Amino acid sequence: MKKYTCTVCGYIYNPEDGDPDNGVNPGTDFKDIPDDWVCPLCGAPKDQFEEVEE
Ligand SMILES: [Fe+3]
Repeated sequence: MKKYTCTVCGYIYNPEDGDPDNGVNPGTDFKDIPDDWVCPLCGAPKDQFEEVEE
């Protein structure tokens, strides 16, 4: 699965790690994250992330 990075702060969403603290289980693909999720570190919306990977 692709990693994604927050373009506001550089946080990396890693799908193996997820963001469980905010309801995104480890193992969740970025496209499957609910679209009201925000970056755990700076609060930016999901739509300010972009792929690292492909
Ligand atoms: Fe961020």
